Amino acid sequence: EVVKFMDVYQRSYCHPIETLVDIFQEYPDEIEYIFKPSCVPLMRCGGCCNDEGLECVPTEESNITMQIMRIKPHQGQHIGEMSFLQHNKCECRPK
Amino acid sequence: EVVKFMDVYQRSYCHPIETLVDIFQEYPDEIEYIFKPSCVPLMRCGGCCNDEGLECVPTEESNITMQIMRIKPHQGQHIGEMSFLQHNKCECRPK
Repeated sequence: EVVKFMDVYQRSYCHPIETLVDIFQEYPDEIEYIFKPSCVPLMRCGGCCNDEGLECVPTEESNITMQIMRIKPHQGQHIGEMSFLQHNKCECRPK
Repeated sequence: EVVKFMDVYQRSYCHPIETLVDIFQEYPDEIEYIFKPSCVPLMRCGGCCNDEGLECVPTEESNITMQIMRIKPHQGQHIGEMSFLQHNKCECRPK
């Protein structure tokens, strides 16, 4: 039941993890529409580095395409494809 | 390779997801120790709700105990057990 130190340490260290990301934060110019779902699951760098001076960031990226409902509030809605950036590799870098 | 609408929708909707959480956030009054790792993997509510005016919050929680390296700068460091809250169930609620 107690999680051992090296297990915690390896599981929390800087790496790509599935992250629920707000579409409007990825597409801030999309101001006249809302989306369903409003967030999407994306592999993104997360976790911590050995030193608080370091930052967990991507070194390899790729795209994925998802069907998202685009909604013009009270006017109409259409299911279309949208592309999102994912992170394939991360490392800890000075900030 | 296109993620289908109902797949994206079910995967992103409000639910417990592994989240890398800063220890100092969980223990904000801490002024003595720093921690390694500085973050821990915890099941936490995440994702989106049908109504954008709602937020994903826990309805059921439980503890997990992890071995953390507790460091007193210029004095020493000790592996000790620390507890963290995890979220077992979530629902969308008025923020």
